[PDB]
Amino acid sequence: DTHKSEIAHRFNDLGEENFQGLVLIAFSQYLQQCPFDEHVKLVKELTEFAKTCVADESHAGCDKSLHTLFGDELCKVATLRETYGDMADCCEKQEPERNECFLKHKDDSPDLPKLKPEPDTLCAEFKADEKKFWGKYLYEVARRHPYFYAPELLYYANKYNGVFQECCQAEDKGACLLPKIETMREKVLASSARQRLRCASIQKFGERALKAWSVARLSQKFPKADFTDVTKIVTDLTKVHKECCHGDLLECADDRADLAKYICDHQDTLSSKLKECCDKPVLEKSHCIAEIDKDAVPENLPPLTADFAEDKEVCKNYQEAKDVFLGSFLYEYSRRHPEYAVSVLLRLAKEYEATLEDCCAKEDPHACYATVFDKLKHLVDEPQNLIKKNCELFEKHGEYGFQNALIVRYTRKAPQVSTPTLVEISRSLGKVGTKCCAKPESERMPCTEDYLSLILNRLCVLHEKTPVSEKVTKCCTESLVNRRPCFSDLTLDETYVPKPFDGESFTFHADICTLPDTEKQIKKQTALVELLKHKPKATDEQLKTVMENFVAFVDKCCAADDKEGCFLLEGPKLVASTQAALA
Ligand SMILES: O=C(O)c1cc(I)cc(I)c1O
Ligand SMILES: O=C(O)c1cc(I)cc(I)c1O
Ligand SMILES: O=C(O)c1cc(I)cc(I)c1O
Ligand SMILES: O=C(O)c1cc(I)cc(I)c1O
Ligand SMILES: O=C(O)c1cc(I)cc(I)c1O
Ligand SMILES: O=C(O)c1cc(I)cc(I)c1O
Repeated sequence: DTHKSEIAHRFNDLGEENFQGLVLIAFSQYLQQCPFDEHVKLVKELTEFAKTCVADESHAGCDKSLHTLFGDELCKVATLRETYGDMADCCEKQEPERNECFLKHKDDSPDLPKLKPEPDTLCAEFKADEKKFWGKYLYEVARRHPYFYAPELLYYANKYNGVFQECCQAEDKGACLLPKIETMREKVLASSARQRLRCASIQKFGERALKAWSVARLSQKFPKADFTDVTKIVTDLTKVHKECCHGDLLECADDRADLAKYICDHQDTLSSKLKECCDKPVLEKSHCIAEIDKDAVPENLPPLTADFAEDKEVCKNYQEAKDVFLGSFLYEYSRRHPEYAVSVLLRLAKEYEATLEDCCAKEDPHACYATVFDKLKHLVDEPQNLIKKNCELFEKHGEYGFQNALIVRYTRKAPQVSTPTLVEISRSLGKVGTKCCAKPESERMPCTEDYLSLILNRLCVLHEKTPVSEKVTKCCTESLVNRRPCFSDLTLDETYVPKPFDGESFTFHADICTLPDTEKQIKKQTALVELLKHKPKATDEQLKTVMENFVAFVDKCCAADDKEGCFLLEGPKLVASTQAALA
């Protein structure tokens, strides 16, 4: 829904508080390096102009696009050419391409401090100015995660203030805040990863890909809903996601608020779980609906074969209404199977598609696809088998050893990838074992597939920035729903030529001794990646042996009276024993 004067329309619809937040988020994601108070000045300016348009729409500029108003306001700043050399040229053009320049200049790995929460500090800041405190959270998160879902960011910022309203009056503040903050952080990072993937899917694969994921996903949430209604909500949600992924943040939030009201209006025909969401204020209500659990499979549904294998008009429908037919298949399969990962359901519908494209060209099509459902079942078996093998490994070795196995796997599959990225990604992938291996059957397939999709998407995002591996290129571009199976099926990349051991290639030193154990591990895991890059054909055993000798070497030297001496002296011995082990 567009008005002639969009600034007024969205300020009217959103209220000042949320309008300002979204403006601040917008400024923070387009210009991730600029100071807080710079953006804050621009937000206040925009709010005033918003007000004048609400009072009088005929007044000059009020009919401007929001892109125009936002971008002009960003291009107030005199020199940030120094900060954005590649993007200082953005202010040199206009809509719609000035916006597209901003968009392409978002940094997925900004050079920004992992900020340590400091309780006394943050509590003081809360007291001085809690509005500034809320805004600061928006700016710090939005600048680090420039595709963060803007209306959920407001939700999290209200929750963050909530933690401080509670905790900063307690006798012990650290003990109060900290566990709430680490808990919230994990949810925030999860949200950031989900939205990064939604935007990546829109960007690389078209909104149709997101549309498909959401038909499957919503059919599991709202299985008693009819297909008309699931389609109407997916259309609306897809528009919201596309808005937020394109920086149309005020539209994004206004449209998500309307959808929330639509869903709560129809709660009786969607899910009984919505009762818990539907009396909440707007951001909370949207959050709660977005997080809703899967509903019970409705009773007495027909066999799938009726509409998709028996009916004489199968090939007719595929032909004359392809996307509605395949959407229908996704809804009907999804509503019958909440224990299916959404990615598995999308793979079933892809193979069903391929089966008709093949069969509907035959003299007797039904003879050809009669058994399609019988055949689909391997798409369920394959992941269940992979889950069972990998949780066994996790169970026998724990998270660290599991991350080590994964480092070994991914360095073999993509040895061209930067050592920090192989380590970051491998570590992330290993956490699926803690997250998911102890879940029951109802939930273990969705937990693993969802979580692995998020992490492989991070890899794809990093790989797109500087392409190095032909195989990773393949798995990241071939097909979104086959991404995970693609990465799982990559083998050791023999195209890669190791660069030899020069002698003393990677050297541990005394500064390692004083690091927190997490950091010590990462140093060892980096050592491991580097070993594999020199000896890309090393066996599992040889890698186990060298890693044990690494662990022994650091433990021993960090215990020495003279630590650096130990390193310098015992270094060569380790090099020699290693060389003789890798022969
Ligand atoms: O930081 C402030 O002082 C501030 C003030 C206002 I008024 C609105 C937002 I968002 C802010 O961040
Ligand atoms: O994103 C963070 O790193 C983060 C940092 C702090 I301090 C508090 C919360 I909640 C966070 O999510
Ligand atoms: O992802 C959302 O933001 C979302 C928002 C609403 I409102 C409803 C559903 I289902 C969602 O998935
Ligand atoms: O490594 C995999 O290929 C893998 C795939 C699936 I699906 C589940 C788990 I746990 C895994 O470890
Ligand atoms: O502990 C493991 O399960 C493990 C497995 C492999 I494969 C390689 C290394 I180094 C390991 O530490
Ligand atoms: O929640 C989503 O809408 C979502 C969308 C895609 I595309 C992939 C994953 I994992 C998701 O969780």
